[PDB]
Amino acid sequence: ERPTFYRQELNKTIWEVPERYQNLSPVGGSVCAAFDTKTGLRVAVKKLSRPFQSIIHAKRTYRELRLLKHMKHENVIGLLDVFTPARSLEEFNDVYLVTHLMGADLNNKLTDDHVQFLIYQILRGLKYIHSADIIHRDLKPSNLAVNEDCELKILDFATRWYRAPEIMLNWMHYNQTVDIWSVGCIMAELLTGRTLFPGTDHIDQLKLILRLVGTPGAELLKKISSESARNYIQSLTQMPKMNFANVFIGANPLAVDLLEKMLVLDSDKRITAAQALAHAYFAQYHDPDDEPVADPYDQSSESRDLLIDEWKSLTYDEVISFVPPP
Ligand SMILES: CCCCCCCCO[C@@H]1O[C@H](CO)[C@@H](O)[C@H](O)[C@H]1O
Repeated sequence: ERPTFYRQELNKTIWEVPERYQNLSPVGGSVCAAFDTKTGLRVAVKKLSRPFQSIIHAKRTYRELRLLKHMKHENVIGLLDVFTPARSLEEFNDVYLVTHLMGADLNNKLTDDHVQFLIYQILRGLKYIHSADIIHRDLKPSNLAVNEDCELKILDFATRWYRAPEIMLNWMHYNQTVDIWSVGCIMAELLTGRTLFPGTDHIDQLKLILRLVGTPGAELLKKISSESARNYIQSLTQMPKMNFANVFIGANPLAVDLLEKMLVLDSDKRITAAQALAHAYFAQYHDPDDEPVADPYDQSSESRDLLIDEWKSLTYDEVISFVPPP
């Protein structure tokens, strides 16, 4: 056991990886494309930079590695391998992560069947992520990778065009439907070929949002504990909710309807990922017996305040116990 490792120097640093990984080419922690000779796959190898430099780096390293090991779903980035050239904990300084080399992202105008398929897969991945009690919080085209056949994976990996309004108001307390807002913005752009809310700053962005969805109703105003937020919102010229048919001219009426259900100011009234999958817009793709869920991901490992060496040992344990996908 223990692969044989070989050394080389790429993009201003050294890389010790198993022989199975060949033809490393920087596309960049730093990243190289590689060919995995065992599986016949092209892969992304990430060498973490400075993984244990401080308590906070070490804790982040542990958290990222645990999260990637927990994610086991077709529409979510997964961990193909993790390794270290270290033979023991005492030698343990470097961590390398291996994932599917994804060809493109959604930043790289579509037919309706195609828009349907991409948003379907986003929602299928998001159902899974949300079922693990994880909120992504930064869904945007650059965090959505696609291959040849339009098969999509949500990436972990700034523009604020996809951000839910509550995040820009620094609400804290976020519901998982922050991500549904993002999906609505992404879907809108796939339909029209333009950014739905291209604000030049946070305030401009919120003016664009209000113009579409209209100013908060009394029902939402009842849920705002911030006195100054309330005072400001009341001072606004009441604007009505635009009719979405007139913004998304010619779009599939079912798409427009789903957009109306995602792009709601009140996060409590947004459709969930699981609900959205059953929307008639996705009739050709939806299968309730093939939209799997995750076990709850334990994030407590995260309110803890430990020593560097403790985070490092906990990370080492996670490297050693890794089992590659069968
Ligand atoms: C001027 C623009 C106002 C933005 C209004 C955002 C309302 C967001 O929705 C809210 O978000 C919270 C966090 O999940 C919840 O606690 C609330 O129940 C909900 O109303």
